[PDB]
Amino acid sequence: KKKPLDGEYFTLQIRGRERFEMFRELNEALELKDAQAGKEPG
Amino acid sequence: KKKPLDGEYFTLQIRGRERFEMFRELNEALELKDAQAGKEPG
Amino acid sequence: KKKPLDGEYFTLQIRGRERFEMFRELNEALELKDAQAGKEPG
Amino acid sequence: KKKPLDGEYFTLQIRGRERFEMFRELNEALELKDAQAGKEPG
Repeated sequence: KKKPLDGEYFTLQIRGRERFEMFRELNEALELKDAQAGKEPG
Repeated sequence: KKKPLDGEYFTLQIRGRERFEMFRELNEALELKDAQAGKEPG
Repeated sequence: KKKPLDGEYFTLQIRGRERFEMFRELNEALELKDAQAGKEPG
Repeated sequence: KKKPLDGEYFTLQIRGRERFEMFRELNEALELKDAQAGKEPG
């Protein structure tokens, strides 16, 4: 949990509530793979 | 240009710069179709 | 409508019906912008 | 690995090679979360 200084952070306005939940999902999806991507080679 | 009170607006933090540009594109893409979607039936 | 030889075409299997409709939308969204992107400068 | 009869499968044509790799990524991303989604509650 050290250094939240990973990639520069940004913000984006998303109109619509249903659309928001959709983007949030794809966002967490990529973040999920990125978590297993930094997984040292077994 | 009257009433910016369309769908409720929201905000989302997106880590990574390359990823940001990507999401912005899909966002403008949907907004683009939405613009021609509200096009009265010729 | 000449030369369908634009970018090489590909195919992707998408599990789930609700998910399919979602991807199709983003696909048409980009294709929509691409149509106005090749719009000569007024 | 029993019953590949999960959600009905579909197919989508994606023009452009760079765009294809992009969609494939989001596809695997959702499939990745779906894998941990069916994870029994610890």
